[PDB]
Amino acid sequence: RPTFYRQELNKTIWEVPERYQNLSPVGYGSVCAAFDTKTGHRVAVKKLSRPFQSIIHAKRTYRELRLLKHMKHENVIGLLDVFTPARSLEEFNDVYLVTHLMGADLNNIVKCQKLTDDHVQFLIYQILRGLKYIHSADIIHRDLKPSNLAVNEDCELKILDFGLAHTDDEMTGYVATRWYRAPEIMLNWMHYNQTVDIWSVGCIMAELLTGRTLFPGTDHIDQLKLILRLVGTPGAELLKKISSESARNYIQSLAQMPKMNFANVFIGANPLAVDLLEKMLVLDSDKRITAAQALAHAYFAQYHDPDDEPVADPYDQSFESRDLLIDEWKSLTYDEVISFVPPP
Ligand SMILES: COC(=O)[C@@H](C)c1cc(OC)ccn1
Ligand SMILES: [Cl-]
Ligand SMILES: [Cl-]
Ligand SMILES: [Cl-]
Ligand SMILES: [Cl-]
Ligand SMILES: [Cl-]
Ligand SMILES: [Mg+2]
Repeated sequence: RPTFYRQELNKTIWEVPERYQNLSPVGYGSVCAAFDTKTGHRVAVKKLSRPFQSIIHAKRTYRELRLLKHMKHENVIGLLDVFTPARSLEEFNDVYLVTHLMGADLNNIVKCQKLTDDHVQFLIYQILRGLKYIHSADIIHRDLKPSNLAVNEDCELKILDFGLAHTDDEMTGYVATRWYRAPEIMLNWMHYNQTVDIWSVGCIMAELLTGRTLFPGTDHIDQLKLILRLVGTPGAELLKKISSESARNYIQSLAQMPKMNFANVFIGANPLAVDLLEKMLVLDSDKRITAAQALAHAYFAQYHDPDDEPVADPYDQSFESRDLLIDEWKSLTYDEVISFVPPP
């Protein structure tokens, strides 16, 4: 066990190992920037807020720790360390998570840069490379958007901030929290799956090509109208897959519209980029291109290497259907803190 030291920083007590120095507040938890003397990295240290206050919160704490401990890929955020100052389960209360300190996100470049087609190729390639890995473990990210993508000076990218299961108020009105969501999840049409993440990638790629949000709806219904104008209204085949009779009735109340010509929407774009967008932005999720298929599309010919696009170790999510008491979720979390082994 390392030696810990205590300090109060902005109304919060932080008790951390001596290896972490020069803690400075930066913003579910409070976060400090620090220098990690063991690795030489600048890190983000997050102290979880009330991690075990309810059954729901305790299970969410376990879910987050399990997911971060599993992710080991160049294009996905990983876990550098996890610690508690507690010496036993009896006194266990606080959980701290340590990751690489990230600088700019894809907003801090999409708004502030001139991107060549080569830049778009490399950024989208890296998102899809990380997504192939994520999806191979049967994980769905659910919240892909520019603020959840970290990018450095060399245009290298990492996916972060996995969806841990966003509120009703957060999805309401003219908000970026909804502009990247697939229509079947935005309107609760059907049980969703990993194909929702590919819709999000299409929305991101379009914005890198044009500099503008693809579907900036003022509310759920306005956003659906923008979507259907581009991709067309559904046919009977997709309508059969929508579970709610009212939702089907609402859709059938709209006048039918054909899919638009994407070359006349994304004026001047690389024809191979236009082709890939038509394969991602498909209303019926069953018919969208997958991450593994998209990596082999000709748009990425200069970056695709099928011997350097790895998959994940199997990920057991059976805990998600398990019913446990607060202290049982807490004990499982404690076991995962104690068993952590750092990366090389
Ligand atoms: C059974 O199939 C349908 O009802 C399809 C042809 C349909 C889709 C609509 O999307 C606006 C509106 C009206 N009718
Ligand atoms: Cl230490
Ligand atoms: Cl990382
Ligand atoms: Cl503690
Ligand atoms: Cl965003
Ligand atoms: Cl009509
Ligand atoms: Mg975020």
